[PDB]
Amino acid sequence: EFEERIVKLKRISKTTKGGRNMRFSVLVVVGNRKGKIGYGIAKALEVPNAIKKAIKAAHNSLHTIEIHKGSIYHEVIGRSGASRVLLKPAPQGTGIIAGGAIRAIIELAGYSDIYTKNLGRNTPINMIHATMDGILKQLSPRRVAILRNKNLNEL
RNA sequence: UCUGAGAGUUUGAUCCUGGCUCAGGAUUAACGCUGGCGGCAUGCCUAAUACAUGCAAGUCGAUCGAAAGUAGUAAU
Ligand SMILES: [Mg+2]
Ligand SMILES: [Mg+2]
Ligand SMILES: [Mg+2]
Repeated sequence: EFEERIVKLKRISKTTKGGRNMRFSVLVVVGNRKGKIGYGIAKALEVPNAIKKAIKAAHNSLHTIEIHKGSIYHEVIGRSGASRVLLKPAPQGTGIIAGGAIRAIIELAGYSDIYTKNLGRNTPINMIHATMDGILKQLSPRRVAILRNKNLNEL
């Protein structure tokens, strides 16, 4: 049940020797709402073929996501170009306080409570890039234990 | 135990810098349309401009002389 939601449908065009070749570009986010989420951008002469190719690309590149108590473990800033997205842990109940492309990514990943603010640009591809970068740099409290030789997070 | 939502807009199309505008609240508010009632609260932001008229700090005869009024033949 990998649900998918369009996050942007732009109208790109090149110029030839007379006229304008117009192709639709779609940005689809696919997520199983259990820890797997990917993004795919595709271009085609028509929306249906563009959507099919974008979903195919998105399903080809699926990253693995870990959730802690339904939220994000530690506050993180994802950077991608000039877009910086701040994610902050939230108590169980606030809901997803995100909006736009980031909100779509968080819902499709599985996370519930999440504090976000877009501190940079409003271009959907870079915000999604920043969101995925922020979520992928996250450190579990068990990897640092193997690293720092602590006691499975114990004080 | 706190705790943050974005979008539109330069270009044939894209990214960035960057300004403008909008989605939310708020007031000692005014205007247009309309208009039934009740519980709370507010009500010259301007000319510290000029003001009719009527009210807004008096009280004690158990401090004191006198006066006045009513009863009383008078004293009282
Ligand atoms: Mg020619
Ligand atoms: Mg234009
Ligand atoms: Mg507004």
